Amino acid sequence: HQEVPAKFNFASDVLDHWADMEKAGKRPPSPALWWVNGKGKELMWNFRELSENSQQAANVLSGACGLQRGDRVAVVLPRVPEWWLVILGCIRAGLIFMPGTIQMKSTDILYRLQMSKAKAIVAGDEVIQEVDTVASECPSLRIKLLVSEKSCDGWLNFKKLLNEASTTHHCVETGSQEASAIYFTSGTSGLPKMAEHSYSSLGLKAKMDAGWTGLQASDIMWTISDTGWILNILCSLMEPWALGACTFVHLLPKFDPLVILKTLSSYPIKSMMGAPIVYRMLLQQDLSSYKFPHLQNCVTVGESLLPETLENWRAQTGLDIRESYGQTETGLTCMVSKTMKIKPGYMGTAASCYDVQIIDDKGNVLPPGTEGDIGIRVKPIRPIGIFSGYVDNPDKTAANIRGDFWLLGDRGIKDEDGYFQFMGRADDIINSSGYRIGPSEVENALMEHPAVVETAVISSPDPVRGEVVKAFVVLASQFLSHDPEQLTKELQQHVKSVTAPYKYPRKIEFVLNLPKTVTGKIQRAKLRDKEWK
Ligand SMILES: CC(C)Cc1ccc([C@H](C)C(=O)O)cc1
Repeated sequence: HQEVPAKFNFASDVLDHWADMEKAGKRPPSPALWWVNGKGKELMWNFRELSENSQQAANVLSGACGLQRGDRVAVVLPRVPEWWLVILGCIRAGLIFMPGTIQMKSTDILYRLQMSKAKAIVAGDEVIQEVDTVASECPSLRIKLLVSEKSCDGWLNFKKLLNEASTTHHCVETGSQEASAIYFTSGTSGLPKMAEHSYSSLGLKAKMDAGWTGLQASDIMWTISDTGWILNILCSLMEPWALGACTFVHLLPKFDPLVILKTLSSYPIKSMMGAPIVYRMLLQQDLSSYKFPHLQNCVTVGESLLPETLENWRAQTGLDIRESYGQTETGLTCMVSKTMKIKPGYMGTAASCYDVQIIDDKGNVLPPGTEGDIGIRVKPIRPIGIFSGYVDNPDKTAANIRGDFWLLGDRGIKDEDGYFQFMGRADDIINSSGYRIGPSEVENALMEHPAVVETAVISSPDPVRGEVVKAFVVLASQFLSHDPEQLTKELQQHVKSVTAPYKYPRKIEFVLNLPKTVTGKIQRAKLRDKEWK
């Protein structure tokens, strides 16, 4: 059981507080969301406007579209203000939001809509055609909202409908444990499962963690995230808005480091968060021309921060990078908070709620200096912030609980001051550049190509990028004498076309055999260890 209030809602209990402060004069109109596209277009909302505009959103969803409390809404949008508006709208109307990346292809979308039985989808120009290819095969799908300068035949015009909606919406009295969002998350085999989070697991947690990033009421944070990542909800949205701070969003259509750098230099961003890869790319640029004295807090998550990266960032910029850790299922688990001593190679100590420990094969807590499995105590009291379980899959929610602990699937060592040292995934999940990729997803993709009679996909160290997807392939006999550079390029594009590109094998190595079990199952462990020295 849990020690929460009966009811909770981030929109009413947190965001509307900051709005009411402005309305009542107790605070000046303070910036809440500052958006830019990099082509001279910018837009900005104070908290009051954000409230009003997001009520319009909830009216559009529950009014004009008649979506009902508990209905599941897929959201597939680029970095545009409407995403933040749609998410707030869902929270207000009691609608379950299910973000996914705009990189998604049509099969990805079919899987997700069918498994979730989504009643609606909010999408942008990038994925309209892909949705439309498979939409008819999704019986539950009743509402298609498009966010776009163009109108389209079969899709409701979201922007038009928002302008017509009323700026008053009565927030649903949502329960603490009531489903708020479903994030699809990759597994060690098979296809993505549905991680369910409550109104309190996200919102209340985020309110209790408010400030962990060093951010403060009158500052600006720039989280750099794919809108389909849980990072975007916890860091880009809830963290700053729990504090009354401003959140910065750049469209960043092309993930260009020079663009990131100009933006840091040109705008008064005080805190920035982003996956390690971002900092590594920025260090390859000319930091001395593009300076940013205003920047105080740099945080990082979704990958192991290398001591080399940390050290250089210090050298070049005079700032520390503070590492943080977690997963879709647990949210912010560990971190180096602002006032903590930094220890290179360590990701910090337990987040406030959580009692985190290295546990053994039986489920018992281990001493410092001993490698084991990183876990969070969840019995008898599940702490605020833990998710509600995998949807329709109590079995697989259970398979991750050992004794009184939720297992994260990560190995680690804890030091004398309680700092965790990440020691690798215990299973086959791969972590590239902030994305979390299941191998069966990439393997299936390859297997649709006729040159691939057999394949096995693992993680692999790149000395520039970090952890990158590698594919071992077994070529059909009738492909052996091909140019391996071109074949590889071909195979890569094949993946880029059939599922989201972020999971495309950045390395491919051809072989005649693949090690297996004496039962037939492929030995990815054996291939990973050889790869990682
Ligand atoms: C605080 C938050 C960013 C924790 C966190 C860290 C990593 C992940 C990965 C990318 C996943 O998708 O499982 C999710 C959430």
